[PDB]
Amino acid sequence: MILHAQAKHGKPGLPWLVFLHGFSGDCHEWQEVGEAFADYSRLYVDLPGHGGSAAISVDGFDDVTDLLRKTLVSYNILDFWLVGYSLGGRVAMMAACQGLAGLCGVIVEGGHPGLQNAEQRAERQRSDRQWVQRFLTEPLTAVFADWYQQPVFASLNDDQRRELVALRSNNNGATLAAMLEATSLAVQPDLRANLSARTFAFYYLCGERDSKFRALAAELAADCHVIPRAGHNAHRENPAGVIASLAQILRF
Ligand SMILES: O=C(O)CCC(=O)C1=CC=C[C@@H](O)[C@@H]1C(=O)O
Repeated sequence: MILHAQAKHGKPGLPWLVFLHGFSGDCHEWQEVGEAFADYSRLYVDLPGHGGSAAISVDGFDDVTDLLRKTLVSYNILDFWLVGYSLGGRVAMMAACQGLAGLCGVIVEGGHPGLQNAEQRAERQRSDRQWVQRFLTEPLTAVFADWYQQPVFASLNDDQRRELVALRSNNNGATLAAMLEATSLAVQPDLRANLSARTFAFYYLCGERDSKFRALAAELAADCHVIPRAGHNAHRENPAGVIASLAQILRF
C-alpha cells in the first residue's frame, strides 16, 4: 500500500519537492505554489484519510511515516525536500525525525512542534474527540463553518471562510475523523530537542497574522520566514510570498 499522490516530473537530477497538505486538505493544496518550481520534480501527496488516500487508515505517526517511505520508493524518489502545512508540517517533522532516506531538508508552515505537558495534551485530546464526533454525525458544511472560526483562523474574513467551507466539504467525514484522532497533536512527542539536533536542514514559514505560530517558530532553532498579509494558511492567502520564500530557501 502506498499513498495516493500526483507526480510532476521536472529536470532529471534535481531534487523532488514532496508536499503535504493540512487537515481536511488534499493533494491540490500546494499545487498553486509548487507548480512555480517547474524545474524540480513535485509530488503532491494525499495523507491517510484525505483525498484519494481516504481508505488508508493509520494508527498513528509510525504508520504515516512508513506509508510516506513506501510512497517515496514507489516513485523512485532519492533526493527530496518535505514541505508541509499545519498537520502536514507535523507529519513532515515526525517523519524527518524518525528518519527518511534521501531527505535533504524540511520546510514547515504553521506546524506545531509539540505540546509540553499532560494538561495541554488532555485538553487537545478532549477537543479533538469532540471534533471527531462532529465529523461522524453532522453536515460537513456545518462542521467546517465552525472549523474556520477556531482561533487559528480568526484572521480570515467571511468571504474566505465561505470559500473554504465549500472546498473542505468535499471530504469523507468518517475518514477525516479517523485521521484526526490518529495524528492528534495530543499524541505527538515534543520535537523541540530533536529538531535542535537535526541532520537535515529545517525551515519555518508563518503568516504575519498567525499569532500562535509566530510565537512557536521563535522557540525553534530554525530560520523563520514571515509571510506578509497572511494568516495560518499563508501559501493559500499569499502564494507569491511563499513562492519567494521557498525560492530563497531552496536555491541558496
Ligand atoms: O487548514 C485547515 O483547515 C486545517 C489545518 C490543520 O492541519 C490543523 C489546524 C488546526 C488544528 C489541527 O487539526 C491541524 C494541525 O495539526 O495544524
